[PDB]
Amino acid sequence: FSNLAIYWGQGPNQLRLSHFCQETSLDIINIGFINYFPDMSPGHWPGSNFGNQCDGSVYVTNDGVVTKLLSGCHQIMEDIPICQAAGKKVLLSIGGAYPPDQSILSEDSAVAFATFLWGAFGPVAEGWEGPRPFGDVVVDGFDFDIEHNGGFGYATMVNTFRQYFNQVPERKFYLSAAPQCIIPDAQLSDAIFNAAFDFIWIQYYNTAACSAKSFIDTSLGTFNFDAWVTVLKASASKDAKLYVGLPASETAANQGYYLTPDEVESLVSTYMDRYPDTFGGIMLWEATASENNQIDGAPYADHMKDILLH
Ligand SMILES: CC(=O)Nc1nnc(S(N)(=O)=O)s1
Repeated sequence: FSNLAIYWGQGPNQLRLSHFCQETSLDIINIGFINYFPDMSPGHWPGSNFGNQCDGSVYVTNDGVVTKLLSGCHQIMEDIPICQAAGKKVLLSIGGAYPPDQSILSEDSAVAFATFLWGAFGPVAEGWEGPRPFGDVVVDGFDFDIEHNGGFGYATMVNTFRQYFNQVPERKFYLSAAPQCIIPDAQLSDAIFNAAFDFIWIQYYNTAACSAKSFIDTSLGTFNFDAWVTVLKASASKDAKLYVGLPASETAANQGYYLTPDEVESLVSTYMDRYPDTFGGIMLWEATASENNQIDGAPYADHMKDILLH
């Protein structure tokens, strides 16, 4: 079967992560966001935000400098294991919408960024004397939701993560990317060409030229999933599965990009049929919008899984 991914962490008044860990239909949950990068953040540690989650406390560096990395995410720490017990993959997402001034400035800081995240969030290692924001929890991988400021250093980060993954062959870890629909994508086409992602979720909303809506109304633009299949072929991500990223309600993205379940089926059955090896499934922005959009007594994400399984 194909997979259903969804982001969580940035939903206004979102329910805690375990609620979605309890939702059968979800296969992958991207937790957003590591939103502050080491080159420009306080203390030069990565920083995090998970909306209404965590108690507000932050770590400080060895020299007393206040960071933006949250240290009291009790609920998330408790909930991730529930997701993984139910068979789900939990990916920690890097970037997100806010703030808009974060980037990577050198290959060195790229390596060091991924090293830091691997130590903080990957396997517990005796040689690590740094922060463990989710304690003994080990995430299943990293998602690159780079929304601003170009594509420097993300390839190096992915390559560094892979190297670290390969030193733990008894466990599988995953790398993913969320480019927008226009090729080249200013943030992620470089990483996609130069480094290997397992999953790539194209955000099929907010860009008129190629949106999922233009599949339904072809006067709007041209849905370009075919082009994304072609562009993988020269890339180091040539074996990536491609997912159709969609808004989970009317108000989750810009006006006019939401599709009804029936509209999604028409798109998905066409493309699932056309690319049975490359089509990975659906990505949803995002969990709260899905949960609040109840259709026939079930949230949007459940109807998305129906379409993928039917
Ligand atoms: C993966 C993903 O979609 N990330 C997003 N970040 N901001 C979005 S928004 N508010 O412009 O619709 S979507």
